[PDB]
Amino acid sequence: MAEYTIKVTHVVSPNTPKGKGADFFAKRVGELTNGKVEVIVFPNSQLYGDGEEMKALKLGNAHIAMPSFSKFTSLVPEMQLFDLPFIFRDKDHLYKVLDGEVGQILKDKVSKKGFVALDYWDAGFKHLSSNKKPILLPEDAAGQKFRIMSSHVLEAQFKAVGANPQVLPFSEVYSALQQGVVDGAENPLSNFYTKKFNEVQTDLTLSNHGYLGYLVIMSESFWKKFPKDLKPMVLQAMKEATEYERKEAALDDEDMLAKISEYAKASGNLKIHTLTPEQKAAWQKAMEAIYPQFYKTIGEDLIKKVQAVK
Ligand SMILES: [Cl-]
Repeated sequence: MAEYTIKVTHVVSPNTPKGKGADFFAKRVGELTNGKVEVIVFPNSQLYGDGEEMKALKLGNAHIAMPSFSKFTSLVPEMQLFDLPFIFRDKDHLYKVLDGEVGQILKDKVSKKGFVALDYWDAGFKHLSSNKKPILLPEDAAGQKFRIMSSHVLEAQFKAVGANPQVLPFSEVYSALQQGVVDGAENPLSNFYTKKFNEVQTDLTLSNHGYLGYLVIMSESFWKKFPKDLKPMVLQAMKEATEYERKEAALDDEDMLAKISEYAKASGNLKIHTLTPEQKAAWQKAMEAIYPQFYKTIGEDLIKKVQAVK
């Protein structure tokens, strides 16, 4: 019935803001094209995972993806800017950066490496968890193995507090925590609960120590070939979906914290720790110390532009 089909691939649960956003995109394309185009969304790495999605887009075997910033850092080193610990003060700060000058500079870089860069999507600020002991101060992280996404900034960040970071694809994280391959991880609350990382960690600290978000991209050769008269509807669909995703993400921390809290009370197998300002300061000092290592590959003046956004 559909004359054309589009394959979206991502690594998260459909129950997250990002997953709901992809499904909303898919639904709106269908409606706006009166059934001529059908978008099929493969979540949870069903079609391609962290390690395979990029090439897939290059070759046109997948059409649309929404990778986290860290996932771009081998193609575009500067995207590591958004991984720096404590770089974003809050969501107001974030969105002024993402929908402003710096956001555009990084889109443009991705565009040059052969992807069609569209909009930024939100996950949330990241939190430390462990199976070994409570993480209250930098001191506690020392000697522990942590999963990270593939980013030199994140491996520097954990090295700075004496931990052992290890890159693993998102789809392997639950099993790796369950089997002791790593002691802990850092996640936004959205991924922490929807992937059941809560069921395989004994301690969660609301550290808010770094940010995780996404850049929607499309396959350049898919887009080159896609029919000119149907492109406007795809683009409108995505615009609407971006607005919708960010609304779902605003709700998300409160909803997820309630669910994680109920799980901890009912199961007795998770303690949730909040930090004192004293504790927060110490995290900021230890983790920001890494910034100068990255003036060369990210750009000192780029980091300063972000810090200056009021
Ligand atoms: Cl909250």
